[PDB]
Amino acid sequence: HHSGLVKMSHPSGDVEACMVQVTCGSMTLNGLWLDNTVWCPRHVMCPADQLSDPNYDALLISMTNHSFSVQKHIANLRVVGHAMQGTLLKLTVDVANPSTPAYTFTTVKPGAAFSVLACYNGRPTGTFTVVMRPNYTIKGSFLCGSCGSVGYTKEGSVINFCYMHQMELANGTHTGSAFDGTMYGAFMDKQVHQVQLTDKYCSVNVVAWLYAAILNGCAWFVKPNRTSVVSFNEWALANQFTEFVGTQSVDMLAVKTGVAIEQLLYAIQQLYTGFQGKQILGSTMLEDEFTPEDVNMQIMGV
Amino acid sequence: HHSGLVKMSHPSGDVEACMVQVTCGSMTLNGLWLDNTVWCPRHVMCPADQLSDPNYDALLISMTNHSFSVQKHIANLRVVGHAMQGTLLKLTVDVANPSTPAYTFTTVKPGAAFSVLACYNGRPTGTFTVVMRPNYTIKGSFLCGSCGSVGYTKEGSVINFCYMHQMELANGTHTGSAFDGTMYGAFMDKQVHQVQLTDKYCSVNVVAWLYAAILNGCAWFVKPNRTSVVSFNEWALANQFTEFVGTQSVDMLAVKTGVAIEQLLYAIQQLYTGFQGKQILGSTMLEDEFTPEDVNMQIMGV
Repeated sequence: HHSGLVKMSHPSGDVEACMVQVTCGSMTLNGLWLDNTVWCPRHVMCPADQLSDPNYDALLISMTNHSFSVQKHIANLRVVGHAMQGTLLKLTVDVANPSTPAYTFTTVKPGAAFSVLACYNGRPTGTFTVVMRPNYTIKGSFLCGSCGSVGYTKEGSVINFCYMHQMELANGTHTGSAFDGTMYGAFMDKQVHQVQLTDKYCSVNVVAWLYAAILNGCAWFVKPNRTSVVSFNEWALANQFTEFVGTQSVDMLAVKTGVAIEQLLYAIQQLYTGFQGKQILGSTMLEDEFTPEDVNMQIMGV
Repeated sequence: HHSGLVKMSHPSGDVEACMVQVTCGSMTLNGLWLDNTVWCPRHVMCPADQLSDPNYDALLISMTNHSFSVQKHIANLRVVGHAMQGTLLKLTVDVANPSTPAYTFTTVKPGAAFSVLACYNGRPTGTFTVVMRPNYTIKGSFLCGSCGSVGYTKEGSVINFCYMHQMELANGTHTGSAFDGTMYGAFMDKQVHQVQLTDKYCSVNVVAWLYAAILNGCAWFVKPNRTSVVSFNEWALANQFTEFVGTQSVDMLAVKTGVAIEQLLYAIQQLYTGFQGKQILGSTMLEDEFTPEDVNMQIMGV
């Protein structure tokens, strides 16, 4: 009856120990302290009268190490170097974080889930998980002062940082930077109207959810009928779905349930025209916020 | 468009530092290490051949301090005392947890939200948030080995522990103990069929969600019509809703939006008969998994 699915985040302690406050004049936000480096959004440099068209190159040149104040309240970290990488600053500090976890930097892909640690004034305040939408936004929960909050995944003990928060778009969704300094999607870290690409249903995550339903004894939508991946993907382009790309994680769900991917691609095509008053796992609309990995881990223990 | 609402958990670091593994013979699960005490479910004492009708008094008497092995892997903690409090063991250990947070023990009430740290073999693996249902279950995500995982709320820096995981009921929901040793509801920590009370919509949380909708510019369901609290509560008893009890947190939402509680109680009565193909915050059914506090904090910054 209950699916056994929740929105599951990584434990956040490893990352909490890396959060600091960064102040530059009238601007304050959060940074990430790893080894002798503090990462933060570059718009910490920007006076509010200039957030709509900052000249970041000129702002950077105008700064000295004194221009940045970094504090940990969970130490004052003296800045001894400063540099800009895309939309992020790299501040060099005189003390290496003694609690630096094993970490990498990676870019997250549409449909994939990651954990966010929402922070204000360098203080962690909550944690949640989101999927990167096909239009490179996330449906998060961020208020003024939240920039520099980070998103990450975890492989073993290694934290893979993938997101640093920057902006809330007009429709209430959120976007930010990867740690290579790029913004996700076509977004810019300028406080002006920006075009939003269309969101889409993440087909591989809808497939995962339908498997979750079968793993819970809910399979009324499973029929012998099948749609091929190539045929579904042509259909997807006309109906606001991502093209489906199967993975080993989806294959494990097909094996466990004995229901083939192509059967669920046909189910999705029919469900999209309407559930006809039936429910799947308590919903009367397709759910794409759980991944194949979520289902394998939370339900099957993998 | 996006509500700005997510399922938000507390940062989990403070609690991660308190989790240990407890082993008693063939049974292993998680414990909570605070000061010189380790709390864990008492069914760690129970051989698997006896989980359906354990004699816990006899099991306790049969134990010595050697009968419990406690490890931290995030130390071996030597047990120097053991006692039973309701459905929990209180193990006394020779070393006080140097990372004991400020804490209290409290009982959580139906409709209220708390954060859970899911742990296996004493290792934290994920965090999520749930509301205590009116039938004293939670819709969680727990597998074999998860018992002893804890739920908590946070007031300031003080962690209020309210839940220690025990059981998965036939319908996939979960229940456990408070730290006074009671099980929530009428449940017993015995592996046998147990009656489940009916779940209900948490009216105060539906009211909160409708305010969240108004705070997002979505107010098509607001009319001048009103239903009194007394009249709604009579109706609720016939329709599987909790009786509504207003709070200061709900009042702040009424003030901010200028929409009175009684207007939303009337809205709920009508929405319950059908949304007539309209959506509220992306849903075509009433949502009761967000609290008034969630809405005040996540949307209004309170």
